[PDB]
Amino acid sequence: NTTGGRFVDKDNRKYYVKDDHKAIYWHKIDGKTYYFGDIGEMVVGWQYLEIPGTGYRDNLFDNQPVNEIGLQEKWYYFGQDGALLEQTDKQVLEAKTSENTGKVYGEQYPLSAEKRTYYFDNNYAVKTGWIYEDGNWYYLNKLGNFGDDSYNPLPIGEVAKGWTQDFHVTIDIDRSKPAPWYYLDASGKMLTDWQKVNGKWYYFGSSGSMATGWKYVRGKWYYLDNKNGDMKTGWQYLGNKWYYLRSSGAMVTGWYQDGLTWYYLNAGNGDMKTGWFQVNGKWYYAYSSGALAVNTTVDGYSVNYNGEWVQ
Ligand SMILES: C[N+](C)(C)CCO
Ligand SMILES: C[N+](C)(C)CCO
Ligand SMILES: C[N+](C)(C)CCO
Ligand SMILES: C[N+](C)(C)CCO
Ligand SMILES: C[N+](C)(C)CCO
Ligand SMILES: C[N+](C)(C)CCO
Repeated sequence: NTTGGRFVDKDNRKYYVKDDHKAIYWHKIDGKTYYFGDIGEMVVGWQYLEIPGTGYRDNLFDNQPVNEIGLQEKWYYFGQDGALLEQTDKQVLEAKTSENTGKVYGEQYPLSAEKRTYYFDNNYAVKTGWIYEDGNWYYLNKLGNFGDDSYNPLPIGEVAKGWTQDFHVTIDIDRSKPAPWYYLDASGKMLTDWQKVNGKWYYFGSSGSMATGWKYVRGKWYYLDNKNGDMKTGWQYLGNKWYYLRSSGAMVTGWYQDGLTWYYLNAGNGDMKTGWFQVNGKWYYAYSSGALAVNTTVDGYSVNYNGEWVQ
């Protein structure tokens, strides 16, 4: 807690001077918190700053050495008086834009008439990640917009919409950890179970993560694209074996007739069978294409209209 000082207005800026030295970075002054930057100019409004509390950026004055430290940056909101908004739940505030962030006391900037509901963590920074609100899950952006060299932290903390990947993020993305896919609706609601997006079907389960590969959902087997997740139908060559999935996407087992041709999908895994196989005591022969032989001979041996072997 900083004491023995005084706020001073000068040069269309504001400072906190004690013993004739300017205050810098974070300071607790009389039950309130302020951030005076690198040269002492008090900040107002939306600010993207290193997290306070470590002491490496706290209770410092312009006459002391500033230490090298690797601290994560986060969004904070200060009032027009310079006092930090110590909110830990939610609050409606002016939207974060390209022209109301990083301003100092004295600097006049347009007030965004657009107001948004921002959420805060227990340390007064804008919350990121998942949040539950009225029986639904929303995702607040963990990362800004990336570029070849450009990074815009402005979207951090905003309600995500559409296809969104959830990364493990501290200061940078952790590419060693998984990053599932989610879809937030036109109001940010996380989608669950089966959903049709852009004409194709996707399964999000009960947790919301997009499914990939084979998935057993309510007694049926489905195949979601191994990478893009969209549901497959019809004949599919997966794992060097053949499978037929209905228009509903449900895998087919047993006998199936495509037009006039008969195929047999193995009972267990539904893989198409070839060559000689036996169903309920009787024998059948299926060509390389999986098509069943009917009313013909196979190596001299005869099969009737049902494909059954007739001694
Ligand atoms: C992703 N949710 C927040 C919906 C559940 C935690 O896995
Ligand atoms: C649906 N995904 C976003 C997972 C892939 C399409 O780009
Ligand atoms: C399971 N789906 C919703 C994808 C199809 C139902 O016919
Ligand atoms: C996932 N299936 C069971 C459908 C095939 C693998 O055995
Ligand atoms: C079973 N195949 C997919 C090989 C042919 C039927 O279209
Ligand atoms: C074996 N088939 C399915 C082709 C006919 C049974 O009656």
